[PDB]
Amino acid sequence: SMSVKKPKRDDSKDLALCSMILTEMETHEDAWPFLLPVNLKLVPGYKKVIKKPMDFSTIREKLSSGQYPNLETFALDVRLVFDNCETFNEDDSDIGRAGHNMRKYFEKKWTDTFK
Repeated sequence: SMSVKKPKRDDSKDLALCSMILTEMETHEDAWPFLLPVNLKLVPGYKKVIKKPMDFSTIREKLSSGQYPNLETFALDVRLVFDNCETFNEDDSDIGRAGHNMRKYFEKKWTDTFK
């Protein structure tokens, strides 16, 4: 509360470490459904159904331009990518399985880096 603060957790490396995690996700062989925004002109249903589209290129641009206020807002956008994928794709599709694999991969890097 006012003039009463918990000790300062060092966040000075967070930007660099989120960038490293994002590089690792970008270079994973199963990243291909997630590298670019879904083409809203060419994929029926996507625009209406997926209220907040997100992809790795869009996170990379946000990261590079100071649009994440903290590491939690970064993780929210990453998870959004996989949440959208599960909303639109059957679990037993190539894209559906890619999304499960990538979410697993991300959550381990996240825990190992920050928890």
